[PDB]
Amino acid sequence: MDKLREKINAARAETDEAVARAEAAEAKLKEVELQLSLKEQEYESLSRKSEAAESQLEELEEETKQLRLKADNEDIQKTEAEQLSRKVELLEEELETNDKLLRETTEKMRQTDVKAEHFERRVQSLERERDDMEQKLEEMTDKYTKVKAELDEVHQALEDL
Amino acid sequence: MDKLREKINAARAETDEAVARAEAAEAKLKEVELQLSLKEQEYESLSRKSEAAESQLEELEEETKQLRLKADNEDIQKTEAEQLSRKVELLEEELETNDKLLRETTEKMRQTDVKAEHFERRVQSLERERDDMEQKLEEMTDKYTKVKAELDEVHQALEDL
Amino acid sequence: MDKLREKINAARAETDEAVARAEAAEAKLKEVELQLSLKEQEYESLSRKSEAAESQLEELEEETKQLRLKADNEDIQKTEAEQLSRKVELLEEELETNDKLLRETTEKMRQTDVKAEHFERRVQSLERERDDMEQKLEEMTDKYTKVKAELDEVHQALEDL
Amino acid sequence: MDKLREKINAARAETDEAVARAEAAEAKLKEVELQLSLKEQEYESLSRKSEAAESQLEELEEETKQLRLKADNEDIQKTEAEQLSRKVELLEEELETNDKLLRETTEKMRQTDVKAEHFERRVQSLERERDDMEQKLEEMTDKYTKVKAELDEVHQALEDL
Repeated sequence: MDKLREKINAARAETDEAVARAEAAEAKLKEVELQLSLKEQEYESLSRKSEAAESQLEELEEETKQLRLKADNEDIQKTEAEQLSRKVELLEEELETNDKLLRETTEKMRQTDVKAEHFERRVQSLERERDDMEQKLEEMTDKYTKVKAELDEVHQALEDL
Repeated sequence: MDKLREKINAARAETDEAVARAEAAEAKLKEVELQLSLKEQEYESLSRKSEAAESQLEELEEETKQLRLKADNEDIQKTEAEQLSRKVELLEEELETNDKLLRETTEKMRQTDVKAEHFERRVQSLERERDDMEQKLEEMTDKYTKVKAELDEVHQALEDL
Repeated sequence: MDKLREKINAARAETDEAVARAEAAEAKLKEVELQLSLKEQEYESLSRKSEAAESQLEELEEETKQLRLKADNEDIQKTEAEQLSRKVELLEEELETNDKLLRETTEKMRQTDVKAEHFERRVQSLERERDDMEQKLEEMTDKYTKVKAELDEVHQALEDL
Repeated sequence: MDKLREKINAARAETDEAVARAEAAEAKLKEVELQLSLKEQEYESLSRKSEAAESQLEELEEETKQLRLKADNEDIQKTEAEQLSRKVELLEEELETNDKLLRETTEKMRQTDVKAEHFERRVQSLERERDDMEQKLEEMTDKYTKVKAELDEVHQALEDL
């Protein structure tokens, strides 16, 4: 009849609509499942890359601390070398001054030694001359005493006549 | 009745099967959509983290290079500092030796000056004594000559008797 | 005297004889005349009687002839009467037979009329019942056709499921 | 003498007169005697004739009475025959009328029989048709009940769907 055929058409329409819904939903489900699996694989790859990167970061931080210590030591040594160069210059100036002073003092000592030697040679010559003239004076005094006594005796002799 | 009831049963079963499959597919599609959204969010967060890690890696690598620049020169700088320190110690030893030599030279100069003053005073005394001896010798010689001449004149006069 | 007396005696005797004979003859003549007269009278009377007898004889003879005319026909007339009486009795018997046949025919006609009325009433009742059955059969056939068509339409619609 | 002769003449005259009387009387007597004898013979003949005539009269009277009886019987029979002829005519008329009536009644009975036979044949045909349609109505009623129950069951089945 009319109503029975209409109900049958409605039943077939409901069934076909459900089948179309199922087909579309299954297609979209397949697509999203493939997308989810691919995104999980990408996340795993990126996580392994991040682990490697963090390991490299730790290693680089350790190396950086070591190099910081060594570079600070190098800078300390460089400052020390600069100050030692300046100190070398100062000490060389002081040594030049003191060496000039030492040479001047040595020359003055040599001059004083020459003066002392001159005076000592004068002493020796004066002593020689003094001894010689002292002996000569003794001789002449004896001779004069003798001849004066003789002359007085001769005068006393000629006085009586 | 007969195959009419069989037909309505089979049609109802097919319709219910289609509806159930559609509902299950739609529910699973919603679930996988939600899971994919969450996975995308966490993957984006991990990507941001990995980018930050890479930036830190590059910064640390550049710092490591800049620090190696001085860390490699640490030892050569230490050698240069040791050379300059040895030069400084040599200059200091030379200064101390010069100080000692200057002290010794000054001491010897003072001693020689005292010796020269002593010898000069001795020269003065000896010159005074020598002049005194010479004057006395001249006087004694003159007196001896006078007395001898008088005696000889007397003796000569006696011959003409 | 003598022969005179004889003569007178003889003459007287002859005369007396003649007279006596004459008287006797006359007396006998008178007697025979009277007898003849009486005989004539009685003969005339007898003649009258005989004439009357002859007249009566002729009358009776004529009457006898006239009566014989019918007396001879008596027997033939009786035969004719018997024939007519037999015809009458035959007609009477035919009338009685016709009366009996008419009674029987009327009785049978009444019986047949009653039979015909009975059959006519039976025809009326049977026609009423037949029309009732026909109407009911038409109605039942129409309703069966309607229900069968509806069932077939339903079953046809079920095939297109 | 004169007187004697006169007496003799008178005697002879008397004798002759007596003789003449006797002769005449005897002649007349003979005649009348012959007449009387002849009349007696005639009377005897006529008397015998009269006796014969009276005998014939008696015989004729007896015959006449017999013929009277027979002729009266003949006349009675003739009247009877005439009346029987009239009665024959009357009875023939009555028989003709009654025979016409009998034939009319027989024809009416035949017509009534034809009518009754017509009605009886109608009865038989109507009974045949009634039985046929009654069986057909039973069949159709059963079929309609069955198909109506089936249709109601199908409606109840499709109602639940």
